[PDB]
Amino acid sequence: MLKGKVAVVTGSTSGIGLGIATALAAQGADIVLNGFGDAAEIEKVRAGLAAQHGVKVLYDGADLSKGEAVRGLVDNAVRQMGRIDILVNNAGIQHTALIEDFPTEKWDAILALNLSAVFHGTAAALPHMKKQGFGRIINIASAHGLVASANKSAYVAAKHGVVGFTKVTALETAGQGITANAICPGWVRTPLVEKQISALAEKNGVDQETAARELLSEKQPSLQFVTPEQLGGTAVFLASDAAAQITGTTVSVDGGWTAR
Amino acid sequence: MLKGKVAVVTGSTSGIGLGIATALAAQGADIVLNGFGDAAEIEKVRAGLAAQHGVKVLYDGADLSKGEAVRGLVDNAVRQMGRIDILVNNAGIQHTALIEDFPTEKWDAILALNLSAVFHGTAAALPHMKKQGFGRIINIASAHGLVASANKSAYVAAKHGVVGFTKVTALETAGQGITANAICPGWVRTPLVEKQISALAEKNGVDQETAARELLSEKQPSLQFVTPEQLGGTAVFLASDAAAQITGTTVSVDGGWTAR
Amino acid sequence: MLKGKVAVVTGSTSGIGLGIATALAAQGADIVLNGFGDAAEIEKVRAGLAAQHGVKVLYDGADLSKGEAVRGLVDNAVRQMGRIDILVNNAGIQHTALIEDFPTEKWDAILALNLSAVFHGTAAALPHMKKQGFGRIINIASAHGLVASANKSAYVAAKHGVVGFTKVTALETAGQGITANAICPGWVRTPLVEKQISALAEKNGVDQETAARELLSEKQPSLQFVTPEQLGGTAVFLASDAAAQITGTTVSVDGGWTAR
Amino acid sequence: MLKGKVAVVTGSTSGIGLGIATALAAQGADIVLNGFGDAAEIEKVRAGLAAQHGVKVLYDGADLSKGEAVRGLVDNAVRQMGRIDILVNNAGIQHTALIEDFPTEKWDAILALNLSAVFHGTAAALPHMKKQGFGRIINIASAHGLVASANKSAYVAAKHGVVGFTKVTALETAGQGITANAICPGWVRTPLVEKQISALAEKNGVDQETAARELLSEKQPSLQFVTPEQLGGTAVFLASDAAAQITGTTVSVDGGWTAR
Ligand SMILES: C[As](C)(=O)[O-]
Ligand SMILES: C[As](C)(=O)[O-]
Ligand SMILES: C[As](C)(=O)[O-]
Ligand SMILES: C[As](C)(=O)[O-]
Ligand SMILES: [Mg+2]
Ligand SMILES: [Mg+2]
Ligand SMILES: [Mg+2]
Ligand SMILES: [Mg+2]
Repeated sequence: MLKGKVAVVTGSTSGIGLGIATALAAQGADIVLNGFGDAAEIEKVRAGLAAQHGVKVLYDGADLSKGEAVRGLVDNAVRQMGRIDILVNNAGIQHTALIEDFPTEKWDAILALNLSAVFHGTAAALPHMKKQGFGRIINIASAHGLVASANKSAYVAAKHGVVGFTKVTALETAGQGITANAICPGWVRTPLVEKQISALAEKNGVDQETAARELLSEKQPSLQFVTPEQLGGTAVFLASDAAAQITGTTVSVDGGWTAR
Repeated sequence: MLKGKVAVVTGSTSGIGLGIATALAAQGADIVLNGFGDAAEIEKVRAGLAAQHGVKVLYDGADLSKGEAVRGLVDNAVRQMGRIDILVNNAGIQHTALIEDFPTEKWDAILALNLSAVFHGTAAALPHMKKQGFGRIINIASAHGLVASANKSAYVAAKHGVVGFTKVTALETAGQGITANAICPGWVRTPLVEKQISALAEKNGVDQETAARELLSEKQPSLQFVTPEQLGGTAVFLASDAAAQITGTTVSVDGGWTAR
Repeated sequence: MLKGKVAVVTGSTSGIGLGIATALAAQGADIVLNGFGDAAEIEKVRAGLAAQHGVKVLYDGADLSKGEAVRGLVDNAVRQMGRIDILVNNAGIQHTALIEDFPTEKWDAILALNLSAVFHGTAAALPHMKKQGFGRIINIASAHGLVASANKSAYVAAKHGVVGFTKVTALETAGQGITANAICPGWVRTPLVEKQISALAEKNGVDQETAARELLSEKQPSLQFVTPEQLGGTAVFLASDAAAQITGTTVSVDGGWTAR
Repeated sequence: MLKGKVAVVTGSTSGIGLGIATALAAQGADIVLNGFGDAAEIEKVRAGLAAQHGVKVLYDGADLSKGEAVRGLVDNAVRQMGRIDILVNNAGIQHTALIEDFPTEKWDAILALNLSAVFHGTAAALPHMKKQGFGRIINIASAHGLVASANKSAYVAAKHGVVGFTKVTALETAGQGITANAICPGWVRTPLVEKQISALAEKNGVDQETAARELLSEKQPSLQFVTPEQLGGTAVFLASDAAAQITGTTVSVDGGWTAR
């Protein structure tokens, strides 16, 4: 369990982020949610999580594209919750295009959220973790933080950056009760992905599930999607005492993506 | 939990292997112990484990250096336990010497036990796991399956082979409800390592714990040993449904060894 | 040889960059130099290289911290030289400090030059290379693009980013006569490093060379520095026809740094 | 150049090994050929090579599956050639089958030749290289020493072991004027692969070259084969002084195989 601990999860108002925040809450950890979205809908999620798991749940709409904002998200978390035991840097954005066609504005935005945001968040939380003698920095990178795909230069670059940053984080905190690791997910069945499937479903005129496997065939050997619940359970493990000596490494949850 | 599941662990009469069998048994899984040791003490361990966790526990002293013996271990486990959901290939041995001074006999022995045993055990288990629709093969490799250390050629080569063998195993079973991963431990405080600490403590004229940190300094940033309880906890995570899509990968538990 | 080909090397007015530019010029390749420095001194280097190797050598002081400037460097190279066969993205900057003490301004500058500069340069050259059916993008990353060191988060993050970006570059150009690889250097004996040695030379009161080995002991097993000439010879190899099917990978020149 | 140097290449009577021995011989190095084949044709190759490059060329048909035979190859090479500056461990064999269907005999044979041979050869060569103050051990591994493919367990495991063994070799020799690296080839158009292309071309009813691209599509992004001339060129680079500080690493020549 994680009773008495505080977890801050960026981009957790939905999808993967929400899956991890939910997994941590179920372990008895207080949660600070974050990300853009509908204020009303967001409150519903927050209150729903708080009630369902009997833990304190807050929401900070801090803009992760801004360094001061990310650092502020962490400070206020400590001010409201009293400490920050776990920091899950999850927020991510993407864009597909050949390198020579890749918009500089897109490249900069992707680096800012997927990479720089991890630095600012980590920089803000480290002092508190070193003081308390306990810390768990869980960066959600990607299979693309280990290998590449054509047309995703900025994302691949940013994610690799995260893995490298995770390693440094671990070395600077080694032995202080703090660990830093990066979960590298393969395909996850997001709403936009679902529309990508339906785009192939009506492209080949096959049922959704067949299209699903079609979409996974190229990169994911298992032909099965990774779920937010599994990624939550992975974050839960890394935050456990059994993962005390697991630091500066990656945990690939990709159905065999990086094995071949 | 793992209630209703059968886990076989090679080299589990003590240390790492024992820690793993215990963590699994603690989750409700029936256990099959194995490994060379003292018959009297082995029975005490076997009986104690069964009584402690209220699960069926057997012991098979099959000689892991013998291919047919490894397969026999698996075969008999199925016959006596009813199935084999989890296979933890843990047994290993080492020898230190320059390549040119490495006895061919030692080279052959390390490869047979540290690598070939994983193949024979995996081969015998796969038909059952594929038929059951469930399987978790967990190979206890080492940080030396990812990086190298001078004077440990046979061990590094064998462990590297284990990581590779693990990846193939995953690809051949992808999607069939079976996963295969390799846990890569760093320094563990075994009884033989303890003697190493004492020897160093004497040579340097410092306390046992100062020597421990000193011994760990070159390879393990944390300056803390990995424990059999931690590795057991890691195996428990990998055998869980949360790790259903974690396959063909490595999970480093090395206090930062491989981060730098 | 590389007669008739054009090479653009960023940050080549001195050190590693100049070593590579010199190595390429010696192969008969026209060169476009770049980087900040003394205008007069720079001209001396340019004219000296041109005369010594009988090839056309130009100098473009374009500021690599600016995206439009990097792209301009490449365009003008093509305008003046007639094409761009080889692009060596070398320019790098660093800063040592704990993550929580790392200045955002420093983090941003490091990412901008060491990572973003590679993207802009590559984006500008790709159209020309795809048109001509020949290309060699040689990114000078670092051992830190593969592993980490404490207190160098931004550099480690940027370099890892470069390796990931190099992989994408390769995949988007695979089979088009273009390859993209990243040379990952270990310790190189730079002027600032020389002062780091002399700082240890007078710190332990030992001769320079002893201090040199002292400085290399922790990360570089060979206890020998990598030279700009060796890095030049490595770039030369990757640009050769024999390296036609070497793409999307790294070439570690680190005296065993990443082997352990 | 490599004039005055002696290079021994296992499995060099044809294909990759031959391409490597030829590139080395082309640089002025004396050569020692080896490998099973037709005596008559082997002599034609041996004699031709010596005449073509004006260097001494011998042939030793030592059975690489025998440990003492491998060491004998090295021993005799020194006695007849005067020394051994370069050792290229190239010989290899394969077999495809599911793990549970993999013959133990095949598993043992692949490990003996693909992995143990590298150990025996390295062990016999090291004493001479350390005494000479010069040495270049080049192990021809494979992309399968870094990643995996289904149904190739023994090959992947053995090649992975070779990469690991290469790293240890480098660390044990670091600084002594000796380097040890592993070249990791992707698809090469061997005579047996040619038959594979024809078979596929027939089954798909397409021309030989269309089938070639089709066969390469799954693993090699470039859709182009790696050549023995390229691998020879790669070996020549690694044996050069420019690669003096390249040690304990892998050089992937796989058309992008390992980038994704
Ligand atoms: C494979 As990706 C999840 O990080 O979109
Ligand atoms: C570093 As170990 C526990 O594999 O000897
Ligand atoms: C090891 As570094 C050269 O890239 O300063
Ligand atoms: C992929 As290969 C040339 O090692 O068979
Ligand atoms: Mg609203
Ligand atoms: Mg007894
Ligand atoms: Mg001036
Ligand atoms: Mg004949």
